[PDB]
Amino acid sequence: GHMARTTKIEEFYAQFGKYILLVPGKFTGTVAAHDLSTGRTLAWLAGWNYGDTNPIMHHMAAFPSPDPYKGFEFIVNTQGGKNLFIYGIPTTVKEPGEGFNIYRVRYDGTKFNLVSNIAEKTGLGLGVHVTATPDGKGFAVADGQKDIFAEFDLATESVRTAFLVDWKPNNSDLKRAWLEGGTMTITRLKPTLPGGKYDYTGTKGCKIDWELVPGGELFLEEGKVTGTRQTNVVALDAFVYDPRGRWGALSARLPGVAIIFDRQDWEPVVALVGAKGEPSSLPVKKVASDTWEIKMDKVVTPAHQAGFSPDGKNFLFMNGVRQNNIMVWDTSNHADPTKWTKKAVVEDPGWRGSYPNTFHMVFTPDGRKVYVTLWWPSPTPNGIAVVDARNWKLLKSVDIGPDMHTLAITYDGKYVVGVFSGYQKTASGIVIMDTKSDEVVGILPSVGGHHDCVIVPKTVEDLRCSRCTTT
Amino acid sequence: RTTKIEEFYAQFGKYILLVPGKFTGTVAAHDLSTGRTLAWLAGWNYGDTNPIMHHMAAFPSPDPYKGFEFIVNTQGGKNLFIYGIPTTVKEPGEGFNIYRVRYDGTKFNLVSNIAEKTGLGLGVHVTATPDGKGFAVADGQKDIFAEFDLATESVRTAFLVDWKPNNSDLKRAWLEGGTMTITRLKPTLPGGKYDYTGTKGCKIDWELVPGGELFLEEGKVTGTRQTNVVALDAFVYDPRGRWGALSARLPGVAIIFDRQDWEPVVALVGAKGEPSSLPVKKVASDTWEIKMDKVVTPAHQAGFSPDGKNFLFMNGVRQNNIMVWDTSNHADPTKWTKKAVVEDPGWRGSYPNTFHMVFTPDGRKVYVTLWWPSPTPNGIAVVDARNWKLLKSVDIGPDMHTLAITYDGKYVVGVFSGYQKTASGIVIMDTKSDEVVGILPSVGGHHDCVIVPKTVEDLRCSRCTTT
Ligand SMILES: [Cu+2]
Ligand SMILES: [Cu+2]
Ligand SMILES: [Cu+2]
Ligand SMILES: [Cu+2]
Ligand SMILES: [Cu+2]
Ligand SMILES: [Cu+2]
Repeated sequence: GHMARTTKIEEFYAQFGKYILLVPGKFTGTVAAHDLSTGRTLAWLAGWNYGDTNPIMHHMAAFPSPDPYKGFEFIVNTQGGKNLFIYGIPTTVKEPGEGFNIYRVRYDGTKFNLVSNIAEKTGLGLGVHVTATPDGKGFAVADGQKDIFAEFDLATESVRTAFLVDWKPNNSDLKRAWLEGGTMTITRLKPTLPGGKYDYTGTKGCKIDWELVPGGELFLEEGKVTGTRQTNVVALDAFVYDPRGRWGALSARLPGVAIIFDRQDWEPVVALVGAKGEPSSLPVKKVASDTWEIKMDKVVTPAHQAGFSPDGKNFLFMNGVRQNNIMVWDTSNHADPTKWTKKAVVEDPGWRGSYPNTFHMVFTPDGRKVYVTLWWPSPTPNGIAVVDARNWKLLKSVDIGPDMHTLAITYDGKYVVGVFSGYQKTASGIVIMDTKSDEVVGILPSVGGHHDCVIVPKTVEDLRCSRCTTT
Repeated sequence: RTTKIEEFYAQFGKYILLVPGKFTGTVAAHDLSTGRTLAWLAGWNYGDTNPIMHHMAAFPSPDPYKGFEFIVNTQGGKNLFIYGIPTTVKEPGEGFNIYRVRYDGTKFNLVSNIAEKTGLGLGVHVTATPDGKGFAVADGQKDIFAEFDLATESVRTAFLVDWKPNNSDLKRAWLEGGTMTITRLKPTLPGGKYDYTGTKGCKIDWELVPGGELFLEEGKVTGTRQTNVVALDAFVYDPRGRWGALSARLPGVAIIFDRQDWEPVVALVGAKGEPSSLPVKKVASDTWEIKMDKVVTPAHQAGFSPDGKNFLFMNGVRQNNIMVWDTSNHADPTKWTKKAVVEDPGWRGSYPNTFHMVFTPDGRKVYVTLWWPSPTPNGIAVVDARNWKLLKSVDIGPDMHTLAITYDGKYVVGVFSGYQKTASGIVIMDTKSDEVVGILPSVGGHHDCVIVPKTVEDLRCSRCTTT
């Protein structure tokens, strides 16, 4: 009785409404847009076609468009160098392409158009998270090998600001370089080359020869990561935006700190400390016209993914490995981030091992729930946690597949759309979950190693639940 | 109401779709029972800087979900430049690789580069032999084909085909006929290797596009031997064994080879109104000739029905039809004779270009791609393969390519490919109603697709008997 009828897929797609999913491919080298209303891939682009020999397509953010089906724009970046070598692909390449490109891409209703390489224009080759600003007219990119971030103006493709962050360990032994504390220095960079250009193209500036992979923060302390400035790494990750404006939070994985910046004067203002049992924050002291310091007696655990709720009144930071939890601050005081204080921590008995790590997130538009990926190394199924974002309690956990990454949400709040990525070698897919029932409604095929995904927004209100406020 | 996808996938049964990505540079396997992509591989990761992943064939596996093997090839050179992508690359990678890939239940493994091992870089169709123990690759820029042994990764035979035009004027080089010479190649390098890697041997700088015979005649295809090309396409197999058919697009001929003694035995002539066949004359120990007083039309898609009793060749460009031969006499291909032609008022000229097909296992119907340049909708034709009549045409999307079938005969699975820049997808059609049941997303420019077979009987409706 199991094969009594032919079934058409139309009702499945019809439920989602008119939303376009954008995904980067990591080791596939592609970017693609999928129409969730029809199942068609609207367009794709392959970086190698354009002469990028190492197009590790990493992160992306899309800007609001009045009609995504007629056109939209996004930024997607790449890694480079020896990052080709760290996912177990048995390549014999000797000298990988330099990479670290930042591409502006426009969909025109038919195809993608590679508009510009902002890395080549600006001299900032930055390979980790890309976030749109809340107004949709700028974007930030961070890098965790170079420990640089910058905010860019979209219209002019210009650098608004760039900062370097450095670690000076108390204990010079690699094993203890973070555990026993140190000083974090934050320096506002100035361009050094003609045309206001920075000197950070390609692999230039890397302190370590490849990224700290998902769940691999501690690989550095273990001697598993080569580089010239191993004990000076903080592993910057993202600059996420307060949807109320003015503030952004820079995540630094190895110290487990989120540094709050004033975007209106480009200065750091306070450092939030992730670890459970540690203070809410540490002060930032100005030590020169362009230089600030944070002093830490210890680092309890690394942290990684970070985000504001849609109303900006909560900030989340995911502690990992030494602790696996969701740390929550009360950010309701928009006037003064030095008053932001820890208010809750989400924990679970099942999170007590090294893995799972609390990972990428997305909030419902109404702020009632937050969905959080649960990452594990092979072979444990990865999943999605459903958290009550008013009382800060775990509601449900669901298994999905290997190597779960990002979550997006349709802007009416009805469906979460996520990606899993096979460690660049095994099963991959797009997963869709109904937010009313918290049930998976289906998996779609995906040729991708995606560490990101976005739904193309129509308005700045949509950005509150896109790649702007959270990773 | 929410709707779950389970019932949509549950209707298919346990089949794995394998696809190359063309300009994406990938290959991937999708589980049609769950929607998951089981594995993928990106050729650029391995240092192939122009991985135009082109054609493929998979071998029978007792349990595809536990493991399977396939061959996928690539094109290179100026094939990068024919799809309107505004690349600034000046010197494309040479390409023309032939990769053996194994799925191990978890991942793909790049086992070998047979082009490097053998010295034969061949970039057009890949076909499995009927016994699943060998495969052929043809190339229409070099006009070489070879059949390979899978176990030993060795060349069983290789041939070069050349055209000597009667009229040396490019516009008349095929219309006014010529002599086709077939030469059995011998390796020329140490260790029994051929000297045809990368772009070496190309007569033209890219594979002719659909309708591209006209562009070649009009002087719009670059290359060093433009009037000596025949545009070999595929070596397709008689499912009964013994014979293979080598399609040559420009002369519109299918050359039948004896796979036992490796000699050409007869040349089938596509064009309506022309003879069923022409003789092949041996002129030296390694050389044969076919003489044509004229070429009435090019042809492209070629292949056998599952029982081996019909052979099809699709005329295009100057005629647009499906020519059918009675090949019921397995003993003597010189007796294969034209028996039917499928025509339609809507089939004239170059477009639609009917350049892929798949039969139902029972042989009752054949599904044929209907390809057009942008912006005309592309689709699928359904042909009655007993009475030889067109039944139906269904519009799908832009840039339609290959058609596979589930081996229970229930669903056709095809791919469309956006001209490497717009909409792409996997399309599934119910063979009872001849209706599309759905489209799945696909980051791919695929010009091939296969369903991984379990048995040699499955190969009769896979990338073996047709392309
Ligand atoms: Cu991150
Ligand atoms: Cu990543
Ligand atoms: Cu991720
Ligand atoms: Cu063909
Ligand atoms: Cu095709
Ligand atoms: Cu092709």
